[PDB]
Amino acid sequence: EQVAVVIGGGQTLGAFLCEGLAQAGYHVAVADLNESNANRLADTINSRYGAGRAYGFKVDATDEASVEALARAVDETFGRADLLVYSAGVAKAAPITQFRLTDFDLSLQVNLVGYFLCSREFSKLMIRDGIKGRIIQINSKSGKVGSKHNSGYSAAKFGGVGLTQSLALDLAEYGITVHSLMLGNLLKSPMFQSLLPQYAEKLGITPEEVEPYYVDKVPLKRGCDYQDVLNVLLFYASDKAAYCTGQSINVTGGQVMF
Amino acid sequence: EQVAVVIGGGQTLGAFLCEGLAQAGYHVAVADLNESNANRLADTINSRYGAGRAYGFKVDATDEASVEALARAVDETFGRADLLVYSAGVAKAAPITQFRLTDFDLSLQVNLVGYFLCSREFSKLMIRDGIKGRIIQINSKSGKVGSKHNSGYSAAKFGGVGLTQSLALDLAEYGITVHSLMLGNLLKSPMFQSLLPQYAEKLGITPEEVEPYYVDKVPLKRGCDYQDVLNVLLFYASDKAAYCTGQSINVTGGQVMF
Amino acid sequence: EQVAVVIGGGQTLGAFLCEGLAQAGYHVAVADLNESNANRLADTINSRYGAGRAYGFKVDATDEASVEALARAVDETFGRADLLVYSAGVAKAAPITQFRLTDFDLSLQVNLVGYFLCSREFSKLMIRDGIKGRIIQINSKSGKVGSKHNSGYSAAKFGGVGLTQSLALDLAEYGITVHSLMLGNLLKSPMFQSLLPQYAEKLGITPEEVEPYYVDKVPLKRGCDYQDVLNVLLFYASDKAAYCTGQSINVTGGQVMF
Amino acid sequence: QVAVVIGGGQTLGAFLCEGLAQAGYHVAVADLNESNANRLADTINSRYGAGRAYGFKVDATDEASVEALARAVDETFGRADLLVYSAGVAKAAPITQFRLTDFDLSLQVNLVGYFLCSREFSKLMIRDGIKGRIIQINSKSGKVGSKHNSGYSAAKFGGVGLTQSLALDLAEYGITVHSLMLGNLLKSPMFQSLLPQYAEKLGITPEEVEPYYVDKVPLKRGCDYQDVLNVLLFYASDKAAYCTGQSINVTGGQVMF
Ligand SMILES: [Cl-]
Ligand SMILES: [Cl-]
Ligand SMILES: [Cl-]
Ligand SMILES: [Cl-]
Repeated sequence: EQVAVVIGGGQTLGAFLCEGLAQAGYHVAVADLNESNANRLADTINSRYGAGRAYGFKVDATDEASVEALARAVDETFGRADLLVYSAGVAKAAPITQFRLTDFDLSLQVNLVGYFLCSREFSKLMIRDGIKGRIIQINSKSGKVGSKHNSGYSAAKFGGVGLTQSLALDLAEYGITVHSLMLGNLLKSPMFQSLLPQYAEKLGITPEEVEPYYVDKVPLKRGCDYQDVLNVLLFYASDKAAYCTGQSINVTGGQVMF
Repeated sequence: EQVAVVIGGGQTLGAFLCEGLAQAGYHVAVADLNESNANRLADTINSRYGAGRAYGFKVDATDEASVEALARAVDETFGRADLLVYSAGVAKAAPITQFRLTDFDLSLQVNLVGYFLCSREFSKLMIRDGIKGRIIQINSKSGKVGSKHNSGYSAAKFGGVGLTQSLALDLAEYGITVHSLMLGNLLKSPMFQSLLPQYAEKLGITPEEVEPYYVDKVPLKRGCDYQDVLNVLLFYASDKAAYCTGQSINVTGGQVMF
Repeated sequence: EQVAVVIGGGQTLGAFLCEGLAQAGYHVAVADLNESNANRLADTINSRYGAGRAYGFKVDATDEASVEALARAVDETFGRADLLVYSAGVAKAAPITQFRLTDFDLSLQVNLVGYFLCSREFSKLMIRDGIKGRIIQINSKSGKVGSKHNSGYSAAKFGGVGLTQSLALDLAEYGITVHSLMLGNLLKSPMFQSLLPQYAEKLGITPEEVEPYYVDKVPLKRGCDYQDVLNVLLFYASDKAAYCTGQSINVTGGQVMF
Repeated sequence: QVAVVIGGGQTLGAFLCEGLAQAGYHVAVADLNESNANRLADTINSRYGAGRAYGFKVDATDEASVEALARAVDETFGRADLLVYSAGVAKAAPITQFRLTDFDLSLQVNLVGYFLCSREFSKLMIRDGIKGRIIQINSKSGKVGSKHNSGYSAAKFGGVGLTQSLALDLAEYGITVHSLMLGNLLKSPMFQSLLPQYAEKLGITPEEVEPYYVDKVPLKRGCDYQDVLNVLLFYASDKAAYCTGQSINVTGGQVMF
């Protein structure tokens, strides 16, 4: 009977996790800024796995009223919340010298303030109902090791780790655990694929040589795929990981061991 | 059809893990300094899971001849080796001023040299058969933070981490992943129970208040259970954690979040 | 002939670092929200060290126009900049379920965006003039370990570590190094001294029990003092620490060793 | 103030002995090669004069030897203020070919010797009420596991663990303890001799080994003996009294955790 709320649910990784959770037997609130994508995914889940397994919702995670309204809506639809997945954030690269304040502010709003607001709202619902819940943030190796030309992304992602640990400490007395998943490069993803040019120029190499460059830094000699993320998420979300909380869990093929 | 070799399988945590592995489907090589405890545990698994599921072996993991003979005995018994679990080590508490060399040396032998020997012999078997195998070390929060009056235990357990990371780097090309599990206090274990009077003094409090003193340091407000151990182990040993290697996985109720 | 700019130089710790830097032989730009505080401390410094040693400047580090003007003002005044010290931001406590967005937001502006603006604008000066400069941020043990009831503060202080590492990588090619200093508790701060009541309440004990309570957490059995900060600051700002960059330097009396 | 340097009779260790004396320390220069320790202390004695440095023999892996060094320094100098532990050399092999004797040796030299020398010299500090300093020379391989160097990594990570436990045990006596996590000392004789192996370890020509490692480092150079000496002096000083139990990176930004 568990309910999963996925912020950033309407596309790519977030959308897969939504389908993955549904396949695992959760009911899913697909929540996105693009309501049309949210509802289109919810219908696809329902076509694939049965009636009423998902519902689509609009939220701007950066806005307090919007977050409050989503939580009200989710409660009205499903009556409980068990698992919050927060998926958001896109790195915009520039040397510190030329990094815009608007971009830095955006990174902070989308990766930190939205994470805060969604966590605060859904933990309240978990507490109300005596639910030993789970909060899982999608994060990055960039939240473990500073990324050259990506100060806004690293600052925001490091910050995510700090928030995950404060939330874990605040929420432990209610049986809610909180983690951040520190993902390696989703090399075949549409986002990674579209930046192969930009990487080529930062690294001084050809677009076609970028994926081998990054593969070669991974001990297991391959990039991360969405199923790697889902599988880790599933375990940490489950009752079997009840004694783990506040962690930065690496999913990096061994590239990060700290 | 996988085989798990559990070094330290004859008693307490290690026995619990052998049984749990068998519950999960594994054939189990119960390996132990006490061959009699090992053979008896194997008998118990066989009556519960069917003939030939488990066999007992003698090993002294500090002795190279003994470990090489264990790996040959496992190979002759089962087709193969898929998971190595290394479970050994008990802390001895003394201020550095009084710490004996013999005990420091023994902490290294048992916690580190044995881990190295077992990893070495069993990895050659995995490599021989092209098995995408698993090596899992039982370690401690004292391998994440040095522990007062436990210099020997901390040196050895931090050591185990370094070994894990090196082994992960050496074997990744063969699809073998390597992890350390950084356990909290196993408050219910017979060892922990026996030491209540010694910790009572060392702290400056009664025996009865020890468990609550250590429980209070934990955000989740309980001790580590054998089941928590087995849960985490089974995940990292599974094909669902194929993109994780070289890690220090905390199982601490949020006491350790770095 | 080096010039130090200290943001938040007009009182308490910032004021102590300004004096300490003048003593070490620096020209000091005292930058603060309170311009009269900035000017008077600079007068004190010139009354001891000679006219034109120190100048006071107004800055709102959270405002881009105010930071960009500060940089123009310092350049007009001293003609160069060698060391940026960013010393800003305070702790506001409340469990996540009552923690306000305004405060979370303010924490990010003061602790993080100010640090990004100041680093941006003074790095450009350092680059222009070919200076192998230093950027040092005042951070907290709360940027190493998440703080119960202090989500806004931990998020922002961890985010500072991330910004420090990305800065370091962006600026390495120019011989500029960047560090974050992870301070323990400044128990004899006015700040800390005035908050004894709240910690008393939060923890459940008389205000007279509060300093003892935090002391006993430190292995060195001492609170952090301003001179420890200065000491470490001076070393990492020196040409002796040229091969160190991107570091989170603990100044914690052994409370934090990771 | 007296400094004891283990492994002081050669290379980085020698460098450190010359630097501490220049910085104003009385040096007890201690090595397995007693001939080296004796003449480095006279190399030192022909610059800073006489009675400065003294050469002692020690097999840091041997309890008797280490305890005899501790009684001898107390006779020679009357006190101990700083212990520098400088030993250990990496032997490379894939785990599958790694010899036990080599693993055992790495632990004895890198970890057991550090334990023994910290134990003995810390007693001498406690006796004379000294708020002293124990500093270990370690490596980035004590921060991140090194491929084909299981022995060296296990040992060097071990040393961090020991550093932290020591710090916690010795804090009530005002003694601080740290490990220095060094980058590659590219010009050292050791590094220079092993370029062919590193070259065949990585599938490069020898001459292209150093630039392959320099390119890894955000500051774009190797670690220098002087970077080591600079950090040691700071953490060895009373200015660093509030720092203990740390792993201090000296890696040009290659390691930031
Ligand atoms: Cl945990
Ligand atoms: Cl990983
Ligand atoms: Cl560094
Ligand atoms: Cl510290």
